[PDB]
Amino acid sequence: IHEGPYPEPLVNLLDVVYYGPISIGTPPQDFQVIFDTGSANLWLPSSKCTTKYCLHHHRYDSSKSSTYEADGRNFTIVYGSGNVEGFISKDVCRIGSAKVSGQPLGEALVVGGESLLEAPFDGILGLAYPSIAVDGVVPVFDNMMKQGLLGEQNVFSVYLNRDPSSKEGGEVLFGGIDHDHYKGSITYVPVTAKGYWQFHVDGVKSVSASKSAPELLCKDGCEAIANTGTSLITGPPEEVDSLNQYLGGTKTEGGQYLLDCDKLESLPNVTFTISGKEFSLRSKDYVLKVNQQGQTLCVSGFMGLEMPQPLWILGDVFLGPYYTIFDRDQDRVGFAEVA
Repeated sequence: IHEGPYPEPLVNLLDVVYYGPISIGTPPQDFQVIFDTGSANLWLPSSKCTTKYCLHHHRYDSSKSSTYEADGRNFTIVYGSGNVEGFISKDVCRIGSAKVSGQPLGEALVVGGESLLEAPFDGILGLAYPSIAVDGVVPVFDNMMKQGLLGEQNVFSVYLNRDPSSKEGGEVLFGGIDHDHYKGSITYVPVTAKGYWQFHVDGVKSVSASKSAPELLCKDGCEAIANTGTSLITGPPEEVDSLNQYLGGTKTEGGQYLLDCDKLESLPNVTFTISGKEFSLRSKDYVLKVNQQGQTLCVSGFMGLEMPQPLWILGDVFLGPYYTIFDRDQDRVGFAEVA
């Protein structure tokens, strides 16, 4: 869930964000969090919070934890329609069998309205670089590195299962790259700005069967991020307007576009070129069929989002067909075809 204010989108995809278990404190209190490469903060609902969001979620209670350490600096984070405010504490953070001691976390005293209200997760565990963390927070993965919990392979790898008939939603592997989730070879791209997992893209294109010219975007190259906490692909409004027009999409009304559910059958691939290799998304990958106000809507996986500097956010739509390696040893991002 990207930080910053922005328009309310038509469809709320919080239901389809990918999340997983962690525990905090001694003895462990359990939570579910988004593992979010688009942010660097860790936060959970506080037991001191009495907002509607907090009361419907699991809440961290410092007074039951023997490893809790006070801090109390205040923080704020904005997430479009919602914001999170509270204070920092420290405690043991358990991710699978790893034990991160002295991990800072935001105890959220207030959480944002209705946008975040339907979250099936309790909070967010950010996996980006420390430059985008709120003051007083060292990101979890940085602490894993500092404490030597990764056996000197300071990467993590992300596999997303989109098959809504499966049990598995995928995994995050800390300190490993699992070749049993990919085929072929990995294409690495260097990180261009250490904040987000941000890198250069060479071009974006689509070739329709029923159009006489291709759609060529990002023709001089562009910047992108790999963001596990965003469902859709977002890009500069004018480029995405153009792409969705090419595809036969109709805008309304949060930078999202709707496609005619009866005309999906010949939609073309949309191809991102990265480190000179083509990453081609199939319409079966990028069209989201959503039920909303008792309607059946075919939502384009590409939405417009105005950034301070223009940027493509390669969210779960992009990441699904790929196994992705986030490598802090070499400040690079790796992509391979998912197995």
